[PDB]
Amino acid sequence: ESQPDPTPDELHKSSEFTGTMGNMKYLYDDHYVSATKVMSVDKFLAHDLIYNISDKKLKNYDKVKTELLNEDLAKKYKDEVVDVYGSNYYVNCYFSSKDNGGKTCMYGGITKHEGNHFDNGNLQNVLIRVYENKRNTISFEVQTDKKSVTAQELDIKARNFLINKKNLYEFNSSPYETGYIKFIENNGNTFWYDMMPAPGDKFDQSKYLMMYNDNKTVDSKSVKIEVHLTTKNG
Ligand SMILES: [Zn+2]
Repeated sequence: ESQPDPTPDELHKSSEFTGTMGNMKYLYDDHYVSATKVMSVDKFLAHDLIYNISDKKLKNYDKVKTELLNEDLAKKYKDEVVDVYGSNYYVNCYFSSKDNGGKTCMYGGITKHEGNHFDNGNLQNVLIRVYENKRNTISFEVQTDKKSVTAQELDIKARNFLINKKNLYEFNSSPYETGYIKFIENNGNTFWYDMMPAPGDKFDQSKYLMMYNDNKTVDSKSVKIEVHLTTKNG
């Protein structure tokens, strides 16, 4: 059932990352694709869905392709009226089955619209407890209008806050060596994501965001979230 917590040696270390940390910051700093009540209009590969979603802010795209874990998930949502929320990227983002208004890519981030909102039309607050060197230092709430929300949406909102409040990610590096965000569902199931880039000198945005392809959702009203960081080394 539950994924065991991170073993000490498996967590990505920022001291072992030689690329530009600002490329990780870019994915969570007031950065996200949003849409309500849309239906896919095309596909590229068997596991992805393309939607007509325009960029309200910077006007950088009008088409969004989201890749999912497998063909089953893609077929499930293909003709569904859904809402979308996720982190997009442009580097190594391609369409055209031959030759197939900007375009952008993402992973998962989709939920059915019908029956997924609160009866009184209010927003649900989700508590995020932050731990620094095993000590709970601060806690803050993020908001969502979805009863069943993708873990991706909550993670993004959490990191956006931490970037501003705790300088989670900066241009060169991070004041933290290690970091992971853990979700705890009211059924006892737990899972986590490594918040640091893979070792090396070149951050691969597409490959990192791929972890959201399972389109994992949680109950916003009951889920618990813990962010565990370490400055550990120094
Ligand atoms: Zn909706």
